[PDB]
Amino acid sequence: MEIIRSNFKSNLHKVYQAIEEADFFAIDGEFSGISDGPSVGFDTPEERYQKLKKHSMDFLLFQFGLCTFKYDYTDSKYITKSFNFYVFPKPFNRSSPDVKFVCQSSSIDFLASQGFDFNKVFRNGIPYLNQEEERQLRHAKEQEELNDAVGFSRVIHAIANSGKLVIGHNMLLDVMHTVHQFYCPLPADLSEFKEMTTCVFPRLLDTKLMASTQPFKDIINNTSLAELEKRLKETPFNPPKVESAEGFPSYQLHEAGYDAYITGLCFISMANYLGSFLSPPKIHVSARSKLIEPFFNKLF
Amino acid sequence: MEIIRSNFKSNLHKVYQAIEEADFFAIDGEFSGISDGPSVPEERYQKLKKHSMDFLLFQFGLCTFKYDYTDSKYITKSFNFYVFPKPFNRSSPDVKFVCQSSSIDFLASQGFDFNKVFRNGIPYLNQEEERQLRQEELNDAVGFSRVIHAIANSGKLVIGHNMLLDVMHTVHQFYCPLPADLSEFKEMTTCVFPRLLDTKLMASTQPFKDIINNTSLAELEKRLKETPFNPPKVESAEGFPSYQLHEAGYDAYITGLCFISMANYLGSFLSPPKIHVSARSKLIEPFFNKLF
Repeated sequence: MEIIRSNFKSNLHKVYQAIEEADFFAIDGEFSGISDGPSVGFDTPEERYQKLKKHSMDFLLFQFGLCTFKYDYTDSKYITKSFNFYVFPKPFNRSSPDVKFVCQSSSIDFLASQGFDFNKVFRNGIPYLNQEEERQLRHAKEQEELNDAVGFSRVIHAIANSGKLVIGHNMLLDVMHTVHQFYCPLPADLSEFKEMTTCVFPRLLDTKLMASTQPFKDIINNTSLAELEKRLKETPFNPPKVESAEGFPSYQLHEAGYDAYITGLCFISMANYLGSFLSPPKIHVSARSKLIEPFFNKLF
Repeated sequence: MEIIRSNFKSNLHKVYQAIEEADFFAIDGEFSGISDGPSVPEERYQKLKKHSMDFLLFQFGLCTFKYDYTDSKYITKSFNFYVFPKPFNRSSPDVKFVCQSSSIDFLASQGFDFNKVFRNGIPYLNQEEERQLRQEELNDAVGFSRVIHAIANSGKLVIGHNMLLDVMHTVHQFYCPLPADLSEFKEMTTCVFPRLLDTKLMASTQPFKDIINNTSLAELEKRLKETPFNPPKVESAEGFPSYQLHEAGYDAYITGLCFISMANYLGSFLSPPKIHVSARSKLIEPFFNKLF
């Protein structure tokens, strides 16, 4: 589903429900760009975080893709619902903060070649407020515009509170943008950034990292999402039986929702392959299984 | 006319001719923002260069005015050019620009189509990139700068309203990046725009200062309809669109109409009085090349 501003309020209950029925979700986002200077080295994990927070966190995440996966046991298949949410920090009043973001020509050019509609962002973007901004901005329609101003952050709240596993692929920037924009502006120290992430994403998993770890490291040559999905269709892996839910669309031009979906199919093949190190070997391994626990909360 | 990348090369002869047959032009730009940090001393140049030049000028409105002596009326042609710095390759510079949320929101509420910029923008190259890059594929890279060069080589008067930022963005993006000294910025300005005139500055200078109370563009053109001013007789060119939502080409048009009412009012200080004053008259010389 393409979810914009005029659209957001009525589709929100479908999203909550998708989140609730799900075993896990995958996410992905498009940004207005990646780096303001260097191609981004002799840097500790904390110096890299500070270099990323300076040169990458001024760019905007303006398309959030969400794909929801639910296993049907009496059919042996996953059922998917995917969403594309277009977001823009439209200021509420002349009192609200006025965001300056950075746009990167090559990235805009890339998004355009994938058929991106910049009007869904710059005209129809869903507004949002972070934690402080919401509390700080505090008759029937007057209380409506107020609770509608938190906007897309409502969706981030539901994910965080679900507790359920959240999958991404090479998701550091995805996660930094998300917390920075919807929860709270990024702190100076990596230590406390790790504390915030835990409040927005208590269970994280990065398919690129998973694919870069044993026993996957010895089989997988390329961990790019495109090549990873291609590789996970052949032996010793098995493509999963997946189907979109009744009434929902289904799947190619790069785009958040699609990537979130492909990321999800990747995690599923990789997880199912772990079943083969059991006796007897399982063909199906849940997202809650203990085989998957050593891959959680990495992307250190 | 709405001119985008797919459409630029074929419409480029209508543009040249309109520039060549004109008496003067009016311009206006839309930017990705304006603020940076500050709000809402001679060296405003250094501030603006620090706080406003990272934003992008992505719609250039051009209005062409030709005087018809056999009718005593100006004839107009408006053009809206959407431009975007599409890199020539992953070896040439990758422009980062700043977008201002409130500015994007404002432009959205005026019906602005962002796909005209971020999908269909006309590319461009400044002085350095054009020379350093040394076939038709390359003369399409220069893109919109061809228009800027034609305006410059015409010698004719270029009008704007409160145009400092317009002219800075124009020089920056299409001629050469902004220099250190304001003096050398003026030298560059003289290459892009030999004759300049700012209707806001004109309206803030006697004898207009004693009469004009509000120099914002909408207020100015409204006051210039009533005495002692007289609205100028103006028409659109055979087969061209004509004139409402704030938008580069529209404001450029309104900017031209303001100049024309002010220029003519100056005609009233001659004996006998003239009801039409040319853009070349010495009556206007004292207002040229001033925009602070």
